[PDB]
Amino acid sequence: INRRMSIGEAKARRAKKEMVEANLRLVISIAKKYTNRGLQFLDLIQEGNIG
DNA sequence: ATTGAGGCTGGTCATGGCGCTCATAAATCTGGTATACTTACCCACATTGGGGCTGATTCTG
Repeated sequence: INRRMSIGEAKARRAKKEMVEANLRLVISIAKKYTNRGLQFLDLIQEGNIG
């Protein structure tokens, strides 16, 4: 049971990582429009990645 | 140098606005979820150090 659920968790983590790497572009595109509101572009894109 | 009274040393009785403590409560402060589709920003000097030559002593075919 332990290693089966470990394999399942690893598969889920891989799929989620793939989704995040695919949608990084959308994150950047959304974060483009808040670059002049007292926050850095890198901070904005990191918050977008978290979201 | 005594004994007859005033001024002044001991404690009575609460008294009274102040401060710490309890409790109520609406305003203030935090966390949370939204499903038509949106995918790569915007000057002049002096000195030391790194990298590319430049021979110049060692070895070679």
